[PDB]
Amino acid sequence: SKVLVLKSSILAGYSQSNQLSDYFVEQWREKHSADEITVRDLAANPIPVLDGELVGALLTPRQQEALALSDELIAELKAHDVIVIAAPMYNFNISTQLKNYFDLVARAGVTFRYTENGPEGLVTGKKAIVITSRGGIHKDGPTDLVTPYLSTFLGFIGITDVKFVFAEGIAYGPEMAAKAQSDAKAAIDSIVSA
Amino acid sequence: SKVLVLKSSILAGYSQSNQLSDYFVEQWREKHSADEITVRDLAANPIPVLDGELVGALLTPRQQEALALSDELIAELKAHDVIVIAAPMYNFNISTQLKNYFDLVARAGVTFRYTENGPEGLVTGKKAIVITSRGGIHKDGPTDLVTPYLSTFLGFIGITDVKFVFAEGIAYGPEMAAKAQSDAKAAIDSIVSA
Ligand SMILES: Cc1cc2nc3c(=O)[nH]c(=O)nc-3n(C[C@H](O)[C@H](O)[C@H](O)COP(=O)(O)O)c2cc1C
Ligand SMILES: Cc1cc2nc3c(=O)[nH]c(=O)nc-3n(C[C@H](O)[C@H](O)[C@H](O)COP(=O)(O)O)c2cc1C
Repeated sequence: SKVLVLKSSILAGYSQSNQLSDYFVEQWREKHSADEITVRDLAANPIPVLDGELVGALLTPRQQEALALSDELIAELKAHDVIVIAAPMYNFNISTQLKNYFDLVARAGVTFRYTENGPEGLVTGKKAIVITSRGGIHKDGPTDLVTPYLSTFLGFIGITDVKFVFAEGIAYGPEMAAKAQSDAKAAIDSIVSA
Repeated sequence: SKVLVLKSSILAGYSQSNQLSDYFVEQWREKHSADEITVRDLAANPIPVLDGELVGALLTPRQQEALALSDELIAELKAHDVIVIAAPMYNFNISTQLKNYFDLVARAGVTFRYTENGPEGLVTGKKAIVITSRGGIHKDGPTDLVTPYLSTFLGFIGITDVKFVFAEGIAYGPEMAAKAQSDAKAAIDSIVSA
């Protein structure tokens, strides 16, 4: 199998979601050694913002480049089986770095199509894992719109099989930060050894 | 009073939410002529993406400029009474243009502060109006995370008094597009003449 890892934190090597993504990779390589793993860091190698000129490209030099970057990202997504998405929460949303990727991957006739019975995703047979870190504690509450957003967006393009790994309470001190890292690594181990 | 209008569509003068924002302005000037109205188009005059270097600024030349742009935006927000936010839905989220504004307005000790009983907003006494356009029909359903996100983010910074104006079904043909424009202008008239 082929595993794609999407990093989106703006905190570099201090990132909680990056360090848990690197723990998922290390665990997958030890348990599955032949599988090919691709890491794409959307903070270190940023995707442009979807503006008026790019939504026309989906042509000028810059439209052409966005179209080809789009096509690249989509072929990469479709090439992989297991899609690991690091989704830190900033200001109640996902990171802009992740959002810009989504905005180039969502393409009519490519990653979804219109049907009589509504849009249907075209990125099929994938298993996703969301690693989502938060300062506070939102899970199953009204302030977590990241979780259902992710479900909705991934579901739209075809990715219905999504498992969530939460690391909450990071801002609450060393016992709660360690709880969040221990409970997210335990969740990660259950997925890697299922 | 002072009314701030935030445009965030990437569709320019073809924008549904821009044309309803311009209808709100025209209606407010005719009904309230002395009130000062400020329009800020976040697509025509973009706000940078929050990255690692900017989240440090909140210093390098570019950190200094982001800090001053932040301070500007926040003083502008706090200067106005009535905050009109055009929030088109792209890929189940708000526009990146709007998100980048939020990411520079949300500042600890400035637009919210930490308390014993949780964060509290510091932008007080405001009345917000969200004009939110969608191709499809999401209202009160599980695919509308934009509405509760907006409530949550605005509530966080202090803006608890939010009225939503929906323009849905834009993609459904001329009768449904006209329904959406007629029902959003009627909603706008009820707010302007309350
Ligand atoms: C710009 C910014 C905004 C934040 N917003 C929120 C938030 O809305 N809710 C929350 O619970 N924590 C918030 N946090 C804290 C992050 O969610 C927490 O630090 C998380 O570990 C980030 O993952 P990361 O280290 O992989 O970037 C924010 C942090 C940053 C830097
Ligand atoms: C990049 C892009 C993505 C879109 N995503 C969605 C969507 O997730 N859900 C929806 O119902 N409509 C969607 N639409 C349609 C817009 O919501 C609809 O055109 C709306 O009128 C946009 O407001 P605006 O004209 O002010 O930009 C999208 C349109 C664009 C351009």
